[PDB]
Amino acid sequence: SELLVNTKSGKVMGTRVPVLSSHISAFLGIPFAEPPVGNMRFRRPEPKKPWSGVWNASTYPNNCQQYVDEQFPGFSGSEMWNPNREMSEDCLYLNIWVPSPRPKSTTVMVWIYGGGFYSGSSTLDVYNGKYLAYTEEVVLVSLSYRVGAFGFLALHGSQEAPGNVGLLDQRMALQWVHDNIQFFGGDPKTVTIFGESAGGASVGMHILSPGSRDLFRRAILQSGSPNCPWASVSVAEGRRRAVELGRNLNCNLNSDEELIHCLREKKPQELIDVEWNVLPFDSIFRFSFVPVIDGEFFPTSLESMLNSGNFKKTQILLGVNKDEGSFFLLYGAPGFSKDSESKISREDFMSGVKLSVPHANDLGLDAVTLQYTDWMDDNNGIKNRDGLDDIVGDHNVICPLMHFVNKYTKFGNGTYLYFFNHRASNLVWPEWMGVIHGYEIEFVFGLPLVKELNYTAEEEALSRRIMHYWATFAKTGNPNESKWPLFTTKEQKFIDLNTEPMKVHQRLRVQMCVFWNQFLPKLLNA
Amino acid sequence: SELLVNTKSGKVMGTRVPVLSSHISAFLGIPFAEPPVGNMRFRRPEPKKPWSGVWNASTYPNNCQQYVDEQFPGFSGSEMWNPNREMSEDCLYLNIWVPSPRPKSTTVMVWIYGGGFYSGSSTLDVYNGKYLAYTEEVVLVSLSYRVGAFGFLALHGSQEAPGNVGLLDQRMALQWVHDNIQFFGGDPKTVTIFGESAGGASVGMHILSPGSRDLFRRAILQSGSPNCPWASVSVAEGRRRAVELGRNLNCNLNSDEELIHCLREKKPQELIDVEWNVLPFDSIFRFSFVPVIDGEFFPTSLESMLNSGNFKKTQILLGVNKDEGSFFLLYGAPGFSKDSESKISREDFMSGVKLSVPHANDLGLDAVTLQYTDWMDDNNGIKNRDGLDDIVGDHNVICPLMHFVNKYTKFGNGTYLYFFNHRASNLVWPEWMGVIHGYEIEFVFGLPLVKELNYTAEEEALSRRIMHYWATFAKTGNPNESKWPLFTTKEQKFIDLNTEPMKVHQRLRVQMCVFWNQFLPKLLNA
Ligand SMILES: *O[C@](O)(c1cccc([N+](C)(C)C)c1)C(F)(F)F
Ligand SMILES: *O[C@](O)(c1cccc([N+](C)(C)C)c1)C(F)(F)F
Repeated sequence: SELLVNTKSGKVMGTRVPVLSSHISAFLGIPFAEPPVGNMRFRRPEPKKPWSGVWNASTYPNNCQQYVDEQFPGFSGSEMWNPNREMSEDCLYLNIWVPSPRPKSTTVMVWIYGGGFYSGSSTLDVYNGKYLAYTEEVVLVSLSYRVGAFGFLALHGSQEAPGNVGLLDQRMALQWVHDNIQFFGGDPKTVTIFGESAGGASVGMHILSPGSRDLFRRAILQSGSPNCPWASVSVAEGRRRAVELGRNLNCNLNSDEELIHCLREKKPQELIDVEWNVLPFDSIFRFSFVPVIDGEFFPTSLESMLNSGNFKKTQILLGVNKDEGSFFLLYGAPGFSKDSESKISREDFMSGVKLSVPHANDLGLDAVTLQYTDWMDDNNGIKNRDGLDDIVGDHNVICPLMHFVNKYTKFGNGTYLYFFNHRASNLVWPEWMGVIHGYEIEFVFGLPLVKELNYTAEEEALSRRIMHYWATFAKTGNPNESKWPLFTTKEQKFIDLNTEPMKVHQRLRVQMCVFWNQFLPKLLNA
Repeated sequence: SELLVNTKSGKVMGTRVPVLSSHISAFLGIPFAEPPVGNMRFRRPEPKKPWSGVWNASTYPNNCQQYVDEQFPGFSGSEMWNPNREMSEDCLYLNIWVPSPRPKSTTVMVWIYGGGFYSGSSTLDVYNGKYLAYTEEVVLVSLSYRVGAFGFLALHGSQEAPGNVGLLDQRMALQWVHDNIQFFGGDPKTVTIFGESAGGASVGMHILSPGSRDLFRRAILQSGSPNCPWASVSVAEGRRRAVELGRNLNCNLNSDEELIHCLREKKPQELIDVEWNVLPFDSIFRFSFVPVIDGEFFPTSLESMLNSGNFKKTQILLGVNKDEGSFFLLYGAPGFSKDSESKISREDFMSGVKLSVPHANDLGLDAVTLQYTDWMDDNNGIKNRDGLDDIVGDHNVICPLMHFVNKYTKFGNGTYLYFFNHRASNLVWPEWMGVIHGYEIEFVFGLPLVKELNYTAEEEALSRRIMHYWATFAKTGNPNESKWPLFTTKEQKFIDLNTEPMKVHQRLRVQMCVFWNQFLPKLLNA
């Protein structure tokens, strides 16, 4: 029956989920790696030992152990992103939504979620692959990975806790998809990995790491690149933040293995509790345990690789939302509040920019300000609120992406770039926040298709328009069946994505990105 | 008779010059210092020994020895500025245009001409004080000073050739005006010194030098400040450029006096010939023999003085033309030509900016470019032509002036700032050049009043409008009898000066001036 399936690891019993007027089959929580509990914590994942009997794949698996956002309790805007299941170290599971009837072999899309590498869940409402699967006849898969210390603690010298262990979980799920998606109807030759934020930056890491390239065909990255300032740390930094977390729990730091044993004994929440006390600076949009450039997962520095075309050459579809900074400012910058216009004083703006460029020396701070402040209006509540938003977005998402784009277009097999600039009519976040980072996701996964969600018809439209552009690109390497042009180092065309007729622009944030990508760094070495 | 006059130095016989329908009296070429010829070359000026008999003051005196501009022969645009008389070391003379009938005591305006301190003449057509004298019932005086090596050679240690000797000539003429203008009808208590370019920057130097403050009441500075990058050099620099000129003439450089004797023997043109070979860098808008900060004429560095309110506190009227760079680019920058649109390649633009910021290190050059280039149009002939114009103007006239303005408004007794942005209908220079530095002068001196000069009526209007604003300010300390507001460090209001209704703006080139006045210098010390 459509619901019962035989895979190399065993047979799994699925479920038939209703979607819109019809139905679809969902296989939820298929394990793909041995439960990283016990002395296997921090260790790399093992492959799932084959099972006896049918594996009931009808319900969502536990979420990984992580930091829950309590700032705005009851607030949907803040909670849609929170673990909707029992957090547990045994969280390495995978989910698949297959059309009905099940296909012969069709395009597969593996979704990798974001969360600053400190949070994330595959089981959450805005990640329901069903509308996309059903609407575009596609096999949607969502995987899970160890976030935080659990997935990214990095005591390089050791084998008991090397870094990127959580980036390896992504890989091992990609493997299983590769080895078994045929039994579900997917073409293992046409598997597209798409992700957002840390997900989209993870996506770009698999395009880079030699060991992952062969396991997928093409990539979609939304608001994130592996070259982002918050996505990677040196083996060194990873070492220190490792011991810092060590001090915080009163661990014998004298011996790497005694440090590892201590950490391996502490309950999970004890780790999550002080997770943030280890960052080395007062700063916003920066996280604790992130991937390291270890020479294994990454044979070399990312810029070297980017420079020398040392990466999988395929076609990529990458984008960036309009207001990338908001969320981050409203969370860690003094001045921004949910219930107000967050007009900013120049006393706050100055500390805002200190928090955004944590590496900046005085002159660095000085140059950032010269670029972002209106001298015809030194202190303007609004002007500084927005100017700060752009400082965060440009430096943390836009400029790094545009860099990866330009460096990659030279060796890749076709690139498509977009600019999502549309605030959902039903958005629950304050208007000043605008087109918030993370709010295109819902359009991509087709939420506007459900009436009971209160979106305008123009939005149902833009959802179908996007979902297609997406699916169509997965199957083909070109979003086109409008007429989305190709990004080219020469013209640098890109397009807006909103409910208005598709316009084609050029040079996204070129002015500001030469400052961030070329000037600032050159200045900072003096 | 109106024409015969008795002054402390002797009696002078004048002339009656016709002006418009009427007539006026002109006294041309009254000496005010002993002829700086002979071993007095480079020495400071002596006062004119009183004369026997009447001094016939009916014709223009010789012009000082200087560099004649031959680039555009026959071209009016280029020659209106050239010596119209016999150049001669015996050029220390003064001119006075008195109304008819001669007044009791009325406002005096002493005009100090510009020319990068390397050129200038009092006797030239656009400096005819007659229209202004006659129209506003004012006593107009024009003085002369030794330009170039003759007036500014600076071997500090020596008394035989200390610097600023040519700035002392200005002073001694100011003295004579002070001691004798009453016999001509002028109120020695109401004497306004106005100047343009090096003249206007000389004006600001007398506001600064303790020794000059008491000799004049108020100041008008047009396109120049003493704090301009080309207006002053260290005692040191003056020494080296002194010996460089020494090498160039094969002088015994071993002894300061042997160096001075050699120079004092060489004919004048021999000095003018190699005048330019001594500058220490490839650069535009920079001159050879300029005033030095010697501790005498200037008790201290200009910025110290500016900072500590160490300057004559009166009211000043200062301005800046729209296109301040043109002239300089079209003369020393590769790419600009008189007969073409001078669209600039980015290969020329880059050498343009190297020529403008001769002190800039790579990063300096890099920051200047980030600020002045349109990234949405990297190479655009026009864009770069204009962007280069602004680089020159801002860095060489606008920003230094705005700085002096802001620093002075804090201690001064009233400041009025303007922005001349009007291209004369009959302008002979190419249009790209726009509102050229030096082309307001003609409006101030009332040329548009003569029909045979082909100006529009709107221009006759703007000429009378300006001449009044000027005269009225001399007599009162306020240009107002429209409504030109006061410059204030807070509001920073200023107004446009053209044939359209007077508009009041704010913050002239604020954006760019914080880069030039604050950022660039801070960056450059790293
Ligand atoms: O992961 C991001 O895109 C990110 C950070 C924090 C929170 C979210 N979400 C709310 C879950 C979408 C996304 C980051 F860190 F790279 F910006
Ligand atoms: O003296 C200036 O204002 C100047 C320089 C060169 C030529 C002229 N004029 C053509 C005579 C008016 C003016 C300077 F050097 F300060 F910009």
